[PDB]
Amino acid sequence: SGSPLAQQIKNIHSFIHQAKAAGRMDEVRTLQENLHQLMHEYFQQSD
Amino acid sequence: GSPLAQQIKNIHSFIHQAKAAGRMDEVRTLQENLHQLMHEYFQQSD
Ligand SMILES: [Zn+2]
Ligand SMILES: [Zn+2]
Repeated sequence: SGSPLAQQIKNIHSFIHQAKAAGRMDEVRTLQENLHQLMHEYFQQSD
Repeated sequence: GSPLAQQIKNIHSFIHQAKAAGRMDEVRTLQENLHQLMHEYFQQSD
């Protein structure tokens, strides 16, 4: 089954590029933190 | 479990190993590689 967390990562990564494309660099830097946090949890071990 | 996903997972593991060993320059380099590879992997491409 698809991870909703993986989709959340894809979405925030896309959002970061979209925000950058509008010059919203302060929002970008906060979203980068969120992206890194979501990846940190996604790449933890289940077992 | 795909090869490019596993690669990112493993870099992430190595980041935490390097942090636990206080290797700041190693961490910085690994983070750079992780972010580059993340970009390519998680972008939804044509
Ligand atoms: Zn982490
Ligand atoms: Zn990117």
